Amino acid sequence: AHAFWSTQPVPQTEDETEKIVFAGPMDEPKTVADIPEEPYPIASTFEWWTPNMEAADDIHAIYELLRDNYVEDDDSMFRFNYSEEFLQWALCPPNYIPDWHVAVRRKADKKLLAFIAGVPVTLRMGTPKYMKVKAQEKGEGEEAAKYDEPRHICEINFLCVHKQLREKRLAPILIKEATRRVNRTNVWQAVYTAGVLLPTPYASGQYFHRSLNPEKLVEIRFSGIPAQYQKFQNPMAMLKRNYQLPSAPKNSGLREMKPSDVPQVRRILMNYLDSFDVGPVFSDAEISHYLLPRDGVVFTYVVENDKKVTDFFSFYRIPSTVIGNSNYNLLNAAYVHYYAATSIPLHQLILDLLIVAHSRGFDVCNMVEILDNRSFVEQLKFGAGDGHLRYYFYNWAYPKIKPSQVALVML
Ligand SMILES: CCCCCCCCCCCCCC(=O)SCCNC(=O)CCNC(=O)[C@H](O)C(C)(C)COP(=O)(O)OP(=O)(O)OC[C@H]1O[C@@H](n2cnc3c(N)ncnc32)[C@H](O)[C@@H]1OP(=O)(O)O
Ligand SMILES: CN(CCC#N)c1nc(N(C)C2CCNCC2)nc2ccsc12
Ligand SMILES: CN(CCC#N)c1nc(N(C)C2CCNCC2)nc2ccsc12
Ligand SMILES: [Mg+2]
Repeated sequence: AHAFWSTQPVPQTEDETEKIVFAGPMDEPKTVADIPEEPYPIASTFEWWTPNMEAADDIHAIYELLRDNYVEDDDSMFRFNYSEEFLQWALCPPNYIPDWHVAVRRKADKKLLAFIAGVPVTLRMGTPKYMKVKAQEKGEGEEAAKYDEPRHICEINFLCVHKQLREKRLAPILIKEATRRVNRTNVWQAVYTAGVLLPTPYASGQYFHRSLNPEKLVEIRFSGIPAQYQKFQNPMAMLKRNYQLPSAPKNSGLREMKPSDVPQVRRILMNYLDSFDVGPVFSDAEISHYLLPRDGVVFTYVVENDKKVTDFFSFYRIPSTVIGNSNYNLLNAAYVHYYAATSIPLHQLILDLLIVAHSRGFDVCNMVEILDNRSFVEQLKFGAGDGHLRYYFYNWAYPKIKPSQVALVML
């Protein structure tokens, strides 16, 4: 059933995943010295290429591959259009490894054919709370705690093969080469997400969407109008009214995050993330990189009253090409990022996220049901979509957890 995934150190079935009781590695211990020093073999008409993702022109070359060949829906209505600025932000965080950015080009004329990218992340990925309780009940606490320390691993994203090269077994070669380059730096686990079901997720959540510009969403067929709206004289007017928002934020003291806020935002974020079974650990440098505002890319606001930062939220921008429509070229989506609330309820904090995103010309707000995202769905008028995000580890046995026990946002 899976000619490639059956050869890899991942759980092979749900059932297998149902026997997993402690976090830990799948494969035998290996050293850097055991890992091939030469690149994985590839056909003579192709070559490996390491783009420099801080150099405008190489970022542009990767941006065009993804614009034309990255994820699209099944009806081919929308395709992601991650911006050049977003790609530099996502793939060059503090201490990134340039060698983990891996491309294939056609050797004759250098046509870009494929990409995959890894970045470092410091992840809490030890045995989850409900399984540590089982371990206590059995006298097995030492084995359950073995891998509690946060681990320096690889986050994989942006796997893409050109549409003309589909179904030729190029993605397995990309994945093996990326695994070799990560292993040559003495890293042995990765985390990744996909919409598709592969062997075997440790967590799965539905996507949720909150309409900000419902007339455009309906025009482009992102949205339909629920059937009940047909009992009105003016279904579209009633839909627009339903999703109307304030024109300015409601929380006293909301403002954009600035560099001086980094230590307090780090403290309140890390205290909050600690409560989830799987979640990242960020240094000051990483808080600065992932949360300070960046035009067109990431938007972050703190609540400061009386000179103290008590809450914050962030969102990022991923546009999509609207493939078929004649009225619109782009869908402008805002995605819920990290947040923390200590002074107000989360619904009250996230309402201001929707207000700011709407004021800035976003069409929809998207999120997965990770973190405490379920706690504001109904009041803030999010609805579940048809999509899911499934969370996977490479070379890590892990019990199944609920998506509300995941605190890692994946771009
Ligand atoms: C320690 C360090 C470890 C580092 C590595 C950790 C692992 C990272 C793993 C990657 C995490 C990526 C996270 C993201 O970026 S998820 C986003 C993935 N990108 C897209 O969806 C963009 C549009 N599609 C494409 O570009 C191609 O269809 C891709 C490249 C997806 C497959 O190309 P193609 O369609 O031309 O097929 P093939 O003949 O070459 O290969 C077929 C094999 O590929 C398996 N396949 C299909 N889709 C995925 C998928 N999303 N993740 C993993 N495997 C996938 C499939 O089951 C089959 O294996 P098996 O069923 O036969 O066994
Ligand atoms: C590239 N974009 C646009 C993302 C946004 N905003 C996609 N949008 C949707 N949708 C907008 C769904 C939302 C729920 N209803 C059906 C369309 N589904 C998929 C599935 C694979 S990619 C993709
Ligand atoms: C249904 N999927 C998963 C597709 C894949 N892989 C979606 N993914 C994202 N993303 C931005 C993903 C893209 C892949 N990396 C993680 C985020 N946005 C939306 C918006 C509506 S549906 C949807
Ligand atoms: Mg292929």
